[PDB]
Amino acid sequence: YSIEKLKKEENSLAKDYYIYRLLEKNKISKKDAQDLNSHIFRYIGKIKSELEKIIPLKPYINPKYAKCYTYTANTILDANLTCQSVRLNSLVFIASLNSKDRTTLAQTFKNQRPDLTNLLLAFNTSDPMSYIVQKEDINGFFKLYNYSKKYDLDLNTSLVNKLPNHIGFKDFAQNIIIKKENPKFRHSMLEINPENVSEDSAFYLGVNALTYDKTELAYDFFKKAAQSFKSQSNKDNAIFWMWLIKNNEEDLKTLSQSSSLNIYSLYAKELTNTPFPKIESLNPSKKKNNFNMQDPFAWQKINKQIRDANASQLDVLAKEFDTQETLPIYAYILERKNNFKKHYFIMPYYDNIKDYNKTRQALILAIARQESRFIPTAISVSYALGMMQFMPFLANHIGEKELKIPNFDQDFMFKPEIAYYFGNYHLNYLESRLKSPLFVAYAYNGGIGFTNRMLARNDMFKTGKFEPFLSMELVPYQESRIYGKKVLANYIVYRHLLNDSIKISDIFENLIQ
Ligand SMILES: CC(=O)N[C@H]1[C@H](OC[C@@H]2COCCO2)O[C@H](CO)[C@@H](N)[C@@H]1O
Repeated sequence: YSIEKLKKEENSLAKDYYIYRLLEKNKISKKDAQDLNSHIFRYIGKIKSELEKIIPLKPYINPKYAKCYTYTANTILDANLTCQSVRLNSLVFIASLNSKDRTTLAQTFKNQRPDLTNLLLAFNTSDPMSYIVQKEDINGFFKLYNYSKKYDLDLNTSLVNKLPNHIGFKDFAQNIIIKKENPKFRHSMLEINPENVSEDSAFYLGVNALTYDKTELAYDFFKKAAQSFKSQSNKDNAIFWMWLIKNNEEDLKTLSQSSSLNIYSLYAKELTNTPFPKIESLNPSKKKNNFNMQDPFAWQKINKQIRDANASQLDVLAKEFDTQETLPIYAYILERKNNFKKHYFIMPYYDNIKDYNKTRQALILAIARQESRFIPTAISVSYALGMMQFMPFLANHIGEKELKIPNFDQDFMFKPEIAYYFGNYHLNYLESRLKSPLFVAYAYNGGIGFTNRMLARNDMFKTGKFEPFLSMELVPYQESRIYGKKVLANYIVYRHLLNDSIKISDIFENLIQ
């Protein structure tokens, strides 16, 4: 794939990947790189920092306010009033000013921009946050939080109850609760009225409240989350907590009857002797079609059609891809087509794993389902590859140093046989150190580095009233917190389909040390 043929393909993540590959091997000339901003589906991350080593284009400042960026903290009083206010959007700039210039600018702006006045006068004190808090300036609170996480202070009921009306609130609460920072912020958020929050914010405040053993407020927070959540999975997560705290049996029933298949609905079914949910069985009789399941470009194309589709087209696509060769795609289409009400747990390219013990098959299949939905040429935003979504570094270490495959290329990860083989190899590594398939899942996504760090702490995956479920809410990376829960559900299911059932309650017992 020369830069030439790549330019003739539609903008996609596949195209990005391949451009990235030329870049990392230094095969893109400064010539080649000229018209290349335009050819890049997602100009973020390494492809951006890599292309900016060739062409450092680091504009851009708006033609109108160009004058404004010629002033510094020394000459800002020589700037017109528009320029003054523009530069005062940066708390760093404000911090850089001297105090008497802050006093002057503060008077200048008291009328029309008291937001600026409050921050200016705040930075004339030994504690800006404290000044902002006393004024109950909500916009300013968040600007200070984004400027420095290190400010921590008790907040009264009046003030905390106004914080959730700002966009910044959700991430602010998620961050400090999950990171266990800003103790005084956290303590103060116990007095947020549940009426004033919803959805994820309410859920996180439920978790907060548990950590201080305030189970009543936790319940009310979790209840409000249950009633407002958009996704059934999340709603189930919250009903679980409602139940675990108060043990109202109408809550567990509701959860056991959920259309969403997740660890909480699974657990609830097991606690109530409810039968395992229905799993669809896909066996297309037809053998193959044209489609090249090894062409990454074709996946990106067909993936776009599938997402920008309606009744008419979906049904043509479902029938087109109703073959054994294209089964992953068939399921992908069906999953969308029936609006996620049906549960699909295919086992494609089964030959490549049928000889492993059933417990290991389930783990592999569980990872692949979450990683890729078994799409062989799947590529992530970080350029992880194939069904098992290997990062290129790791794929090359295994392929070249460890397993010594002849003529190994990282694009070998697009082969089922290889994906499953390297996955098995890497899962052997992880399971041998971690034991629990939950822990393994955490480490497959976020690395064993952070997994071991988290397990070493004495407030994670130890014993306690609400364990291990609380620890699962406090996994410090969001992507990994979610990943673990989803893969664990898939694991239960696949062990079931493989005739190697386990009670999920036993998984939960062995999460405590
Ligand atoms: C193709 C893709 O982007 N997969 C990502 C996957 O996204 C979910 C996929 C998207 O494609 C359809 C199936 O689920 O999330 C994982 C983290 O949970 C990532 N490590 C995977 O790389």
